[PDB]
Order: sequence, then C-alpha cells, then structure tokens
Amino acid sequence: GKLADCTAQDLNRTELFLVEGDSAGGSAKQARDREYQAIMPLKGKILNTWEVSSDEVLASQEVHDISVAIGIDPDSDDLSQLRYGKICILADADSDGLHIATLLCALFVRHFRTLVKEGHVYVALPPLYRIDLGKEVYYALTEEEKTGVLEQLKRKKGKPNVQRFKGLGEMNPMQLRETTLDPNTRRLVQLVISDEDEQQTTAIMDMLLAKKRSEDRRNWLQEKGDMADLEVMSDMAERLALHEFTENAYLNYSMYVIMDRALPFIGDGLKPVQRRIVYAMSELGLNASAKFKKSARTVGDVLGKYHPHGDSACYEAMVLMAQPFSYRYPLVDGQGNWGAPDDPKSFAAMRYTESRLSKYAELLLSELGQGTVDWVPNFDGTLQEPKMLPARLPNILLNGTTGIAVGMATDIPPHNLREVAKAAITLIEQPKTTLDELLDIVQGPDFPTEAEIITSRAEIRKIYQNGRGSVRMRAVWSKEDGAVVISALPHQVSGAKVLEQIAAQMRNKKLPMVDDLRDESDHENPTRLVIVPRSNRVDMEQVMNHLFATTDLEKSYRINLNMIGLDGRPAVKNLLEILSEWLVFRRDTVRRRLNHRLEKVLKRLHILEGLLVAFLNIDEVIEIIRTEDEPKPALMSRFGISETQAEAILELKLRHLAKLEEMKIRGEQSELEKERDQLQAILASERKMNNLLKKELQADADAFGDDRRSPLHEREEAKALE
Amino acid sequence: GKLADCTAQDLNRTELFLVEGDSAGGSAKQARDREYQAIMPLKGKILNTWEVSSDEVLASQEVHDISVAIGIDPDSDDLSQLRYGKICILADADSDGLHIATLLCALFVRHFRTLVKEGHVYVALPPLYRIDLGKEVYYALTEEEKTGVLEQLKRKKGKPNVQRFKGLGEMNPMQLRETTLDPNTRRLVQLVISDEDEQQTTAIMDMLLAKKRSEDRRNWLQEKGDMADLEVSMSDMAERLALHEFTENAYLNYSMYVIMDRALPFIGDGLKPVQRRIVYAMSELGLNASAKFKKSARTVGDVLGKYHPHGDSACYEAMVLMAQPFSYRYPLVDGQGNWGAPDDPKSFAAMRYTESRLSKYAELLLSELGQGTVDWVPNFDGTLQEPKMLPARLPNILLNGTTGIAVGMATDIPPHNLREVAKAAITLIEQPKTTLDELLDIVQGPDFPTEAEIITSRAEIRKIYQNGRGSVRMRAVWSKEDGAVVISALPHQVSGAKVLEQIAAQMRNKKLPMVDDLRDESDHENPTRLVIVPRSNRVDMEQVMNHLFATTDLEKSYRINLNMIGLDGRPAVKNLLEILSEWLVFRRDTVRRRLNHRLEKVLKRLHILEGLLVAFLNIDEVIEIIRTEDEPKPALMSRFGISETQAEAILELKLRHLAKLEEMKIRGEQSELEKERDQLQAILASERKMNNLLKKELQADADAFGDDRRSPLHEREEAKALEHH
DNA sequence: TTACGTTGTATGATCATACAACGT
DNA sequence: ACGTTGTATGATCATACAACGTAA
Ligand SMILES: Cn1c(=O)ccc2ccc(F)c(CCNC[C@H]3CN(c4cnc5c(n4)NC(=O)CO5)C(=O)O3)c21
Repeated sequence: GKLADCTAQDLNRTELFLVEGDSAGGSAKQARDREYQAIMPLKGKILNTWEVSSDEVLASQEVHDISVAIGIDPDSDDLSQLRYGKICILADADSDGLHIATLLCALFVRHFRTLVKEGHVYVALPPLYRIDLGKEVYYALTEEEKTGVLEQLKRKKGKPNVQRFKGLGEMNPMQLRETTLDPNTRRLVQLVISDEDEQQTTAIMDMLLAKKRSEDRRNWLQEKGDMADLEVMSDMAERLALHEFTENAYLNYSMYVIMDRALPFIGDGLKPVQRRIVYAMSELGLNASAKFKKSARTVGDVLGKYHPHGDSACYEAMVLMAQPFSYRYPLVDGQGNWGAPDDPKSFAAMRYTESRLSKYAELLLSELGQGTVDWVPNFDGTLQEPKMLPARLPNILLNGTTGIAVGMATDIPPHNLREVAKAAITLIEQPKTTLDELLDIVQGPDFPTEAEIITSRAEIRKIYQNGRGSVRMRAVWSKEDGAVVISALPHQVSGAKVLEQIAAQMRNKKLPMVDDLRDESDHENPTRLVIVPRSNRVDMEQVMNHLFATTDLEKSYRINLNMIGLDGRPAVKNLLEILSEWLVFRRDTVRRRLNHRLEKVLKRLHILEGLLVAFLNIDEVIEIIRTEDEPKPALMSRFGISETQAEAILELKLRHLAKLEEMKIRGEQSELEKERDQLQAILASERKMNNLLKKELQADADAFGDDRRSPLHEREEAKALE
Repeated sequence: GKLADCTAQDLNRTELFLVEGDSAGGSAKQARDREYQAIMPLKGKILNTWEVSSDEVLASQEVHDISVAIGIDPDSDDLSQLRYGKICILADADSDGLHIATLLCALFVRHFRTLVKEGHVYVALPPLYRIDLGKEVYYALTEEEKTGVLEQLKRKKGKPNVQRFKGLGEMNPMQLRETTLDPNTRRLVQLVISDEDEQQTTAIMDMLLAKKRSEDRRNWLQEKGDMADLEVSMSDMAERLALHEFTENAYLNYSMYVIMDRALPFIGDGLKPVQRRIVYAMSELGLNASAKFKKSARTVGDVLGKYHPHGDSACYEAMVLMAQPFSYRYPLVDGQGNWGAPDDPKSFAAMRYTESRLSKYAELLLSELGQGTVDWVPNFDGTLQEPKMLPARLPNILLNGTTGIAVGMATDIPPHNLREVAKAAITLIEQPKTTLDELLDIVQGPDFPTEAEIITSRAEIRKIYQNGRGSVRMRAVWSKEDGAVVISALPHQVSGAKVLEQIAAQMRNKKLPMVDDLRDESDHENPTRLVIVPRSNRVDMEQVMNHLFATTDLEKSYRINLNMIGLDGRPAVKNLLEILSEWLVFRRDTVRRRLNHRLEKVLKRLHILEGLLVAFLNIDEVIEIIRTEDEPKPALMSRFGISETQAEAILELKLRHLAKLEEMKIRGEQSELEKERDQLQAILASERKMNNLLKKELQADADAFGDDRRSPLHEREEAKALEHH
C-alpha cells in the first residue's frame, strides 16, 4: 500500500489530498473519511515543471505516480476521464510547505489547465499555530495572524501557550480532521483562473518560476518589501484566484529563504541555523575547556528549542562549522569521523561523533550575557533565543559563508584575521579611509589552503569596490630531486578527483611525456602525488601551465558580498561599507555592554552604601529588627534608607557581622566606585571608546590571530594546446 | 561502498579490513596505509552462516561483495592469488562488535576453512577506553584492571577521566591508525583453528550458531553464571589465538549483554534498560504529566548523549511503543502528533514532527526516585549518574508486560489489570501463605488493551500461571444487528484492514458463498465496526463465524513466557506467586529506604533547629563572639556545647530571622518534625505498622490509577468449521 | 510434515528534489 | 547544454535472536 484509495467512484464528492510526507500521510490516512476522501503521499519536494516540456515529465516518480493515480494524462487532454472528483493540495503552512504547494500548482497549471478552468482544483488552508490560554483555543496560519493575538490578549492570568505545528505531523489526527479535512469545518479554497485572470495568472507564474527572470524576481521582492515598509486580508472566502495564491505563497517562501535560511547577518556573520547551533552548544556548557559531548544531544537541543527544521541540515551545518578544510576559522572542534579533505561529506553520524565549541567561537559568545543583543521568544514561546551574537571580530569576513536563495545568493570568501583586524583599527583611526588603503592591508581573501592566489590587485580592487567578482587560485609546483612534488591543493579540491582527471591525460596520451602516476601521500606529508615527466630538456613548467588550464589545479571562485544589514534588508556591500556597518554594530554592542556593567555597579554600590549604614548602627539595627514587628519600614524611616537597601540589611547573615566582612565591603565599594568612574568616563568621550575598541581588536588579533595561509602573487594566464 | 581498493597487487602483505559501517569506514580509509592495506565496509550484520549451504551464501550483495572483494569462491578450496593476502576483521570491542566478529568467523569457517587453516584470518583488538589527561597518546582496552598507564601520570596535570569511544566512530582517523591499522603499534591477533582441537571447535560452534541447538544453550549460560565465583590473571598477550576461545568468549559476552541489558526486564520496575533511560531522561527534562509537551528529538538526543550508547531509531521505536495505547496496557508516554494507528502501529511520524511528555501512570515509577530508594551507577562517560532501577509503586512487570527475544532465552509477559494485581498484592501481604488458586480468584488472567474476549479456560490459565510458560487465545467480539453480524472488538495487535482483506480473499475465492455484503462502518465514534450481511435469514451465521475464527485473524493466540531478571541479578522463569513475592520484597526494601531517607532528613533538620533555638536564647553572646573572635565556630562550639553543623547554621542565620515570628515558625517546624520522627520510627520498628502502610499505599495507588478490566474472559468452542466438500 | 511470519531492541546505510551564479 | 557550492522538503534497506502458530 503506497497510496490511499477510497471505496466509491462518485465524482460528485470524491476527494484526493496530496500531502507533503508520510509523516503527515499517516495522520491524513487515519483521520480520513474513507470511501469519501483519499490521500496520496509524496516523497519530499517535486520539480519545477515550468521550464520542462509537457512530454518530458517522465523521470520523477512522484509525478509519475500522480499521473497513474489521476485520470488526466500529462498532455493537454481536456477530456473528463477523472478518477477522483475534487483534487486538493494539502501542503504545510510553513513557508517551505508553501513552496511545495507552489510547485504543485505550477505542475497543475502547465499540464492540467482543464482541472482549473472547469473549477475542480482546491487548496487547503491548514493552521500553523495554536494558542491555548484557557478555554479559548485559537488557530492561526501565518505569523501575521499569530501576532493579531496581541489584540484580544487582555488577560493577566492564564498565560498563552503557543504551539507551532511543524508541518502536519505535529498536528493531532483529530485536530487535522477538524481544521483541514472535515468539510463541515474545513477551510478549503477553490482555485479559479477564469477568463478575467487567465492572462494575469500566466504572467505572474511565468515571472515566478522562470530560470531567467531571477532579475525580475529581485525587482518584485524589492518593490513588495519597500511598500511593506509603509504597510506591514482574510475575508473568509470560499474561492480565490491563482494569481493571488501563488504570488503570496512564493513571496512568503522567498522572504523566509532570504532572511531566515540562506543569507548571513553582517554582525555575527552567521546564518540563523548556525547561530542557533552555537547558542545551543553554549547553553549545553560545551565550551572549549569542557569535555566532549555527543553531537546527537546538540542536534536534539537545536531542533527542540530553536530550529523547527530537519536533522540533516543541522548536522551538515555543524560539520561545515567543524571542518578545518571548509571553515577558515572553525567554530566547532570535534572528535571522530568529521569528514576528510578529499571527501568532506564522508563524516560519521551524531551517534558516533563528539563535538565541542572552538576557542574562536568565544569571540561570538563572551559578551552574550551582558545585555549586548536583543532576544526573541522561540517557536513555542517557552524559551528565549538571541537574534544576533556579540561578535568581537567581523566573522562575516574572517570565515565567510556560501549560500543560494530565491532571487539572490552569496559567496563571501574567508579572509585573514590579523589583516582584517588591522583594517578595522585603521578605519577607526581614520574614518575617511579609501578602499585602496584597506586593500593595502588585507590584500584579499585568505583561504584555508597553502595554495597561491593569482588574481591581480587591480581585479581584486574592482571586486571589492563593486562587490561582485571572481578570484582565481593555483597550486604549488616546486621541484625537489628533479621530480615535481605538489604539496598544497586548491580549496574544495579533492586529490582523488585531481588524480582521476589526470588519468584522462594518462589514458588519452595527449602529453606522452608522463611515465607513471602514483600517490605517496602519508601522515607526515598530507598530500604527495608524484608525476614523473621526461628528462630536463622538455621544460615541464609549460606542461604544468597546460595542466592548470585544463585540470582542477587552478580554479576560480565566485564572490558575491550579499548580506542582511542592520536595516534588516539584503544588500550587496563593498569592503568599506561592510567594515563601516560592522564598526557601527560593534560600537552599539560595546555601548550596551558598558551600560549593563554600569547598571550592575550602581545597584551594588547602592546596596553597599546601605550595608555600611547598617554596620555603623549594627546594635540599633538588630534592636529594631528584634523589637519592631514590621522592621523594614522602621529601618527605612529611621535611617532614610531605601526598600532594597532595607531588604539587603534584613538579608545580611550573622557571619557578616564580623569586622573582616566590613573591610571587605569597604574595599568592594572603593573598587566599584573606581570602576563606575572609568565606565562613565568611557561612555562620555568618543575617543576613549575608540581607544577601547582599538585595544580590544589588537588584543583579540594577538590572542586568536594567525599568519596568512594562502599567499597572493600575480601569475600569467597559462593555457596552451589547440 | 567502492571497496576502497589499494594501489598494489603484492599478495604477500596486502591486507583487507572489514569495518562495521561507513561512519567507521571514513576513519578507516583515512587511517589506511595506502597500497599496503584496504578497507571494505559492511551494512551492519550479515547472517548466521553456520546453517546455510555453501551454494546459498552467494547472493545479491551481502556475501557477493565479500567474495568478489577477496576472489576466493566459497568452495572450501581454490585458494588462488587474486586480490589480498591477509584478511582482517575490524569490529568494535562492544558486545555488538563481538557478535559481528562471531558472525564473520562463522562465515569464514563454514565456507573458507582453508583460509583459516593456512592462516589468513586476523581479528583486530581495538581499544574501548581512553584516558585523555596530557599530550601523551594513551590507548587501552580492559575491564579487570581499570588502572595501569593512568598511574604513570603522577608527574603531569589532571585527574582520571573516562572515554568509551562509542564503538568506532568516536576514534579520530589518526587515533584509529595508531591503535589498529599502523603495524608499528597495531595489535592484530591471528585466529587459528588448530588441527588438534578442530573437533572441539565444531562442537562449540554448533552449540553456538545453530537455529535449533541455541535453545538449550541456557545450560552453558547457567553454568557460566553459576561459576561466577571464579574468573580467568587475565588472558595477556599471545600474538595468536584459537577460535574455540575467541568465539566462545565473544558470544558469551554478547549473549550476557543482550540478556541482562537489552531484552529482559527487571522484576522491580518491569522495564528494559532502554525504556528506563527514556523515562529517566524525560523526567530530567521536566516532562511531567502536568508539564508542556516537548519535541521527541530532544528526548532522544538526551537519551543518546547521556545514558544510552546505541542507535536513535531503536530508542524512538521503544518510545513510540511505550506511547501507543494499542500497544501498552498502561502507557508510560503521552504524545502529540502521528504516534501510529492500531492497524499500522509502525506508521508513526518522526521525532522532529512529534511532541511527548510523561503519562500520569509514569508517576508510579518516579515519584520516589529522589529519595534513597534505588541504587545509582555512573553513565558511560562518567559525567552523570543513572538509576539502576526505578521505585515502582506497583508491579509494572505484570501490569504492562514486555515481549523480547534474546540469546538463549526470550520473554512474553502479557499485560494485567492494575486493580486486580493491587488486590492480589494486598491479599498476599495480609496472608503471606496464600495459594495460587486464591490469587487466581482475584486475578482473572491477562488484560490486553482491547475490548475483545479471552476464550482460554480458567484451568488452562491456572496451568500457565503455575508453570510460567503457556499460550492464551483471544476471539473477536461480535454482535448481530438486523440479522447481520457486526464485529465491534478485535484481538490485540490485529489490524481491521487485515481482517477485511482476509475475508475479501475468502469471498473472491468463493469459499463462503453465504455472504452478501462485507462492509467497514468504522468511524471515530465507533473504533471497530465490521458488518457481515448474509444472503438471507436462514444462514447459520454462528457456523460462519466459527469458520472465520478458525481461518481469519478474528481469533489469535499469544505466547506466554514469564521470564525476567530477578533481584538476584539473574534471568529466570517465575510463576505468579514467585513474581508477586519477589516484587513485594523489592517494594518493602524500597519503602524501608525511603523511610530511612526521610528520617535522616528530619533528624538533621531537628538538630539544626535545636542549634537555632540555642542561638536565639543567647543572641547577644553569639553576636559578641562573632564580632570579637576571628574563628567563631570553635568558640560557639565551646561556649554552647554545640556541633559544627549547628555552628554553621547559626552563622548562616539572617537578620530577618531574628524576629519573633521566625522563632515561632521554627518552633512549629520542630513540633511537626518531632511528630514525624515519632511516626517514622514507629513504622520502621514494627512490621505490622509497615504492612498496614503498604496496604494503604497500594489501595490508594489502585484507586488513583486503576481502571476496569478491558478484555472479558468467556470460554468458547474450538470452532474449526467448514472447508469441506 | 516442513517452510514461513511474526513479536522488539539492536547492527547499520540510502533516495528524489528547489534555488542563484558562474566556468566548462 | 551540465556541475558544482549549501540549507531546506520528505523517506528506504539487509540482518541476529527464541518460540510458537499457521500453511503449503
Ligand atoms: C538515515 N537514513 C540512512 O542513513 C539511509 C537510508 C534512509 C532511508 C529512509 C530514511 F527515512 C532515512 C531516515 C530515517 N528517519 C529519520 C528520523 C530520525 N530523526 C532524528 C532527529 N533528531 C535526532 C536523531 N534522529 N538522532 C539522534 O541521535 C538525536 O537527534 C527524525 O526526526 O527522523 C534513511
């Protein structure tokens, strides 16, 4: 039993539901009104059928099963020949479910135009959130309706307990039946194109799901976001046009992917999943000095506390943060099979691996508790998570992330820590610093390989001025004992792949100067593959140039400095803009940290003053406590003391009545007064704060920095043979 | 995978390593000596190859990959020269790894006996424990001397720790190379079946790896357990070993681990270790019955990273089984999401799309956990503590029951009614010399979580509960409406869809031409409603029902094997009287421990209160001593004849407590604690008082958690109707 | 009369997609 | 044309082990 069939052929009311996965499929099949309804499970996502011919959809198995399970052949039939009466799209209310629904809708448009023109295609409106503040069960579908509860929430008892349905599997079968399956209360919407909106629907769908219209999708997203800035409805409708449903669903999915899935934040240089992973690891006490713990617990904590997504993506992000060959400055230190340079994805499983935070990760979490960043409730509302991290160094450039989203993408390469820190310090010293001065300090990307960067300085200047660009890297080809020994490989290049590519040269004998191909790599020499050419009359250097031109020993890397800025909007920024925005972020975080410490110092100083007042009149204070029935107001009135100070006096212990504790209090008061003076002076003068920032950056660079790994030297274009 | 072949054909020294999986495969491939060694991954276990013919081993991919990767066809001969000289087994030192090694050894002996006689079979001895103090690489596997190289760290920093390395994944590739792959430090052992002991080896292996002789292996296990007051000065280093020793020891270890830690429940809490770890981790997560639901992914991660060193899928399956009402008579887990269906129990969702919490019944296992009721043991990493047992207020081993299969033994404990078992326990406490028949007058028998009917006679049930082993039978519950048979209840673990398919198969084959309409009128209001409409009112529907019972799944049998781990720590088959008596002993022990814990707390607090009152009487002198003496504790002890803990309590008193209201509160606390101490000592001093308290507690638990019997017991005929010319 | 199918903790892996952007 | 980079949507397979009941 792969699908679910009914026990009736009456086309009047027979219904088929296309669900996301068998996790929801089980709930749908157990909650179904069989002989009336049917459920068809799909193995995950489907394929964009807009840019594929109607005769060529015979490769995927989900759509093949749909075609066998549906009367309509994939071509434009228009005949009735229908198995199930009503065809419904049952996709989860999350943005990813909306994307799957949009893909299914595109498939239903390019191949089943009759099923929409006749009016037999329906879309389910499943809820995503349930609010239970009492006997006031409330359901919502989107975050824009999960925030309208802040209106009728005029209660001070019975706190709301929001529950987010992770798709449909989280939903109980009876709840799913009542919301989206039982016709007496289900919110099914008939999707109609009609002659009035046929052209409009075709135009919008072509704009959305086209491989070449991505520019017009960027324009669409920009325009809608801009007019959303101005104005951030559901009228309980039984029918809707495709041009509205598909447009809204793809807008939601694109915005979610752009701002919550694939683009990093300028401050911490992390995508949301990475931030949640690091925060959950910190909350587990998995600091660099702690003992290793199973990655399974970390993944479970991330999924059950902050991230409502899959296991595999979280584990892949963890491995990427832990792999030295993927991250220039890894955030995770691991024990076990954490991948290999030739096969990065050959890592073990969360049951057979141990993980801990790296020392570098301290630069993202040292100031987390000192009111530095804003915090937001999690999906269930039972916890709080940091929206950002107090990055002491600009991790967006030191490590860099590569990601692809809807409309946009990003390919930020890593850079050297010390050089970027020096650039930031120079920018602080001279705010009106040109890009060229910074490029004289950073010189460009610093990949985690000992290979060479061959792109010219002028091209790098163009890339760092316009943002977009491409860099190129080569190999080290130094000769020892008359034999060529390759010691360093380009980034994301497998030695086995290079050997297999060279084997094409060996078999085709385009260059018959070779005499063997062996890999003598060992633990002492990480990569040692020896290629023995002819004698010393052939000038093998040009043959190496040809090999660079043909094989993967010289490769290019895209650069797209696209990120979410402090304004909350994606944008492409140059080196100067990135550094300025990160400096603003660091100044803000340092100000918040200083204010937090100042508040703590002032409160403790007030308490210490009250304690000293109590110590001066200890006998009278004890007499008042032992004689007066309400000693707190009496203490407040007699000594002109505050309620918090009176409570501190009342909470003093007998052991503190000794003179040594009084001396300790006096010393603490003196030190805290000096600290308060220093903090107030720093917060009052801009130059003092700039000096503090420069000192912190220099100290962090000296304590956590390292030398450049990939030297930058200009090289020729190579290329040969024709 | 792609067998990661080497770049050399020298048959003299080429080595192939069989690993347990690509998780360990990556580390092995990174730890390999290039063209000197090779690694072939295996997808878990393969098969017991002892009782399979030499022509039936070659298959699609399991044995075929090994045979191709080695060249030697399993023909007991043909020792050619194709791929690799030496064949090595790289299995983890854990009991499952020993099982894998035993299976591989069976495959290599029953079909490649020449490859062992000539000497080409080696076993790796990888370490399981790691001490990580310094920058001096340490590896060693052992259990008798949990010391050793540790002691050579009396000149560096750091305190002893423990790393269990899981099975192989936790090892770093370089660590794997140093331990079991690089010959300069590798500890490989050549497995040789000497010609002098071959007859003995075949005798042992036939005892071990036989589908039918495995049953009577309990005598081997029983003897080894009995001879526990003996132990091998260790096996030291031999550089070579006989299979008769290696296979016997490995299979003994694996069988003991499966019996006592994987498949048999403990008599006290009635739980297998994985279930206990799940429940404990849920309790430590605050997932009480009154708490909010949390994602099962977090629970599984906690179980795997804190207490259970095994796979996630098995843990999730056990959790789902504990949560399904149609699987557990008294479920321990309450869930939100797709937690399965009675017709498709394994159709549940995933731990990312489901929420879980402990059930109210689970309180009966954890309410007294925080006291001194149970023993605690360090976990695998040594950074936490785990309860060896749970303070079961009721005998969950009989109320819920578990079914499991292990090496040598198995167990099929059926569920029972809570109230009936509680009444039986109360009667046993009242009359210790109560016969089995008297208990059976209260306990009617098993109580499955279905409204179906139990048809086995009372005498047969008595025989089952007297001899332990037996079999029970259940028949569906059906009712006639409008002259048509309506089935309302189905037997346990029976899908309605399966019954409908079976009856439709009979209808299509026209075995029963008296039928006229087989319909499924099941709905949410009525869980099971299967309607059989016969062709008219002259058809003997009773005989057709008897035929269906004899032929379809409407009548099913259930094995009963009351095998469990007793308080002695040894598996045994126990009868109803033995189970009840042993659990009563366990409950008495736990209650005594709880009372002693509360008594100790009460006495310590009374001591502190006495010190506080003494301080209150002489507050001025105490304050003067504190303000004048640098070390006030000995001075207070000398002046007031007071204890060190009392002196510290006086020093930790707050100024707000110096008021008269706090003194009155302390005096009231003292009076209440004196009464509590008197009551606890009276209960602990008299057996009759403790027995009365136990009866009261059992009755209260039965009244708060009990329910009526779900499966009535009514005797029915043998059926066996129709199917004749 | 002899071969298959369960129950349940365990050993373990593999399959099809979206989405932007450039080099081959 | 294809093949990558990486967070995301959802699943699929081969076994051990005891003990009885179909069932062919
Ligand atoms: C994992 N595979 C393979 O290799 C090979 C083939 C294959 C075929 C179909 C499949 F469908 C799967 C996935 C199994 N089904 C996934 C479960 C596991 N899981 C989860 C979550 N969080 C965890 C954890 N497991 N494990 C821990 O230890 C703690 O964290 C879920 O939520 O769905 C497969």
